[PDB]
Amino acid sequence: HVGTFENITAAPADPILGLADLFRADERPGKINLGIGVYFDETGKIPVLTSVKKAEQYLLENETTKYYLGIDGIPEFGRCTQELLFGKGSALINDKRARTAQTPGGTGALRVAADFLAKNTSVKRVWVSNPSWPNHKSVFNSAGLEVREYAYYDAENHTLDFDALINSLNEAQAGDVVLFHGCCHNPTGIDPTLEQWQTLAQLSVEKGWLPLFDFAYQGFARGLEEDAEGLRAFAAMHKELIVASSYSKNFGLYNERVGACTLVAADSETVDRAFSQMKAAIRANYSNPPAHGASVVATILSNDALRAIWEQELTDMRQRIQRMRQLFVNTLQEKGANRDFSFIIKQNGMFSFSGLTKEQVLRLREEFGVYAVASGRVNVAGMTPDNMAPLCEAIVAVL
Amino acid sequence: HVGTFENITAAPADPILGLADLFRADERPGKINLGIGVYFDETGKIPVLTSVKKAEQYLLENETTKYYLGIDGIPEFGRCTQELLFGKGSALINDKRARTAQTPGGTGALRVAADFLAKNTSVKRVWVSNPSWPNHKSVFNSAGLEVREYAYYDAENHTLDFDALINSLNEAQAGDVVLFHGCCHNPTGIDPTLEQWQTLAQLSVEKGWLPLFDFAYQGFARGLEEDAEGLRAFAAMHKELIVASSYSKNFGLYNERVGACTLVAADSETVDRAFSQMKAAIRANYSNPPAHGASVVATILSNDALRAIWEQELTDMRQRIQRMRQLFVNTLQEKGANRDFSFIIKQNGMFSFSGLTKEQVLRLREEFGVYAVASGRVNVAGMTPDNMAPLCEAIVAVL
Ligand SMILES: *Cc1c(COP(=O)(O)O)cnc(C)c1O
Ligand SMILES: *Cc1c(COP(=O)(O)O)cnc(C)c1O
Repeated sequence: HVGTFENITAAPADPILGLADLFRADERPGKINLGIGVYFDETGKIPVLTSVKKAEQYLLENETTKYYLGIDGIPEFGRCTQELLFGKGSALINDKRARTAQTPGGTGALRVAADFLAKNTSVKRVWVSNPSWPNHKSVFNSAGLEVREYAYYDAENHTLDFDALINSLNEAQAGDVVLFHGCCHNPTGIDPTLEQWQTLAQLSVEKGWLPLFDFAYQGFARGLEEDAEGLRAFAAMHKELIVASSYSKNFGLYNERVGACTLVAADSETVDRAFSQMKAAIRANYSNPPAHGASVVATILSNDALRAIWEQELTDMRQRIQRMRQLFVNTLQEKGANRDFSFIIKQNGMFSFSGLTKEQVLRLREEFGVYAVASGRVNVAGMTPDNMAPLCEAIVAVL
Repeated sequence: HVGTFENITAAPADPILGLADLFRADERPGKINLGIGVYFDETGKIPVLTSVKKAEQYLLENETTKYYLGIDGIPEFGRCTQELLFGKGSALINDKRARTAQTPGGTGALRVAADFLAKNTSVKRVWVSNPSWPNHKSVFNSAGLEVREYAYYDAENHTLDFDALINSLNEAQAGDVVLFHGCCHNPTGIDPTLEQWQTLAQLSVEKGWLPLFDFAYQGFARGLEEDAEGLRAFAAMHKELIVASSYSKNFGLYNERVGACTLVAADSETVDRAFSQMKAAIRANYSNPPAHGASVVATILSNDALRAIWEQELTDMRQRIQRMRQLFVNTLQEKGANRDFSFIIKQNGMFSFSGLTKEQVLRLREEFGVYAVASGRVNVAGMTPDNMAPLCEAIVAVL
């Protein structure tokens, strides 16, 4: 009998995680990693936060069981997540209109929402920005949903093309899902202004879209509360919305897989009915979520002293990135770039669209050992005072 | 516009996890939990193994980063898993015919296999024992696979109905998946003998089935090596197979979600091609797996001292369950049961199929505070010297 696996064709590499694999294999001592979106400190390490180490020490000495969590995970994790998203006294919370499931990462939260929608509703289509995180298409396609692209980035002026965005989204019908990044747009670093958010919120209700927010970077743009303003403007207006959030980056907890999928409906009875189906989709996927990372997050947010430490550590990460954006721009001019790179200062979060071509990015890797994503997305949080000079000399050499 | 969530139908409660919720809500003193398949110790607690605490201490002191694992997880975890399943000197390992992905629990391994098969092969149908773990059907159905049932249990003789099993698999075609429990069948506790496994292995290769093994209880029947004899009979004869394994129960690591999906193909080049697509299916689901639980397992399995502790702790658990089996039978007799429950002593693992009707299980819950799954499955590992007599009086009362 001819084997079931004989005719399988190999998958292409992941544009982000395959780049990381090349980086590990590169033998050259001076290689620079500006690929995957993780935070590096000044010394070029990816450290464990001090708030996290303290919480893990508490867990080690006080955990008495590894008994299964419920399908939706740790209750306090869910409540603390809703408060971070919608605010201490939100009406969504007091009206019991939101339910949260702890998930394995923000990716897990996106797939759970996708599965939930495809199996329980009439949704067929998800609208994603052009460009976006590459894995968005793969998540939604694997759940059986069609993916459509709306306009976003103006590459000539390095800005949000708000007119193009609104014209492209006039083709999105009622009952379609539209995906927004909450803040720190991946890959462009360009977010809407509050006014623009408010314009989209009203347009969204008028046209009957189902908004889905991907919130992987809360706290890296301006602050925990400030970064949620766009989401809260939507939440004041809509009867239904979905939030897939991640704690991978703002807690430095990447490999423990800590995220949430939050469901909002018109009233408490509807959201409970809908959440029963979300729990079924989870049970048929990974059954119930991993405890260690979520327990760390809930321990930190629940304890005023740890939370104080964590917010300061997050502030330090946000400010180190802003210092590198400035240093990057200044050093490019010193190293002989005659192009204006000022737009990089106006971008938020870890990433900037460098403007480099695929051929230039390929040269940076092969000839200079500098690793960026083929779209020209560069991880500013991968820049340090020590690698800035070689990094900028390499960029000027390929311009 | 009308709400997207309004036409949603509520999902029923999970037959196992809903029971556990009912048990938590019950305020009657003396209630007894014989539902979900976790190990309880002699005091009715669900403890953390000593080997696990020691391993977690080492991780706390020595971890310097939470940087993302690769899509397929910790490499040493995969190699140690293959040795456990196939034996230290297996030809499968020497010929590099197997690849292992670390997954979030045994459920996550099953789902990853289902998504991989549905998208990359012409597999359309999965055959599962009747009865089986109720979540099997949900997992494969979530990928759009048809699930059929084969005969398994002789409810009259409390034995494997091997003749009916053979006859009911007559219509399973070449390229169909046939699912086998590796040991400690859930829910019946009845496993094939070695000769029966050898007969099934021959039949499987003649009919061209793709075998898929669900190994959630390795070490709870007779021992770690003995419990894998049936898998290893299949492995000696098949070019291709899939193994979904769990460390939830044999490490008491339930809520850390530690499992593995192992792919076996004819040769190294084929399994690597196939495994590239299994990685693509993981990336579109939860991206990469949770580190803490698998790090514990890998640390214990890699260190001779910790491993000898763990193997003794697993022996202790296995032996406690076997003593409860014998105590359960003796105490039913002392409390006046006329039905013969001797078959309980012949069954393996945590569960016995008691033979109680749905009506009798409901009476036990409502009238006596005794919680079993509605199929009559009772968790013997939830019985203690302290709750044995009240439990047995309750059962006798409903017979
Ligand atoms: C990192 C990221 C994710 C995935 O988060 P994980 O917690 O690693 O699964 C999802 N969306 C965006 C935009 C991201 O940047
Ligand atoms: C417990 C169990 C599973 C699920 O294992 P997890 O690691 O908890 O996801 C799968 N199959 C069987 C037969 C089980 O008993």
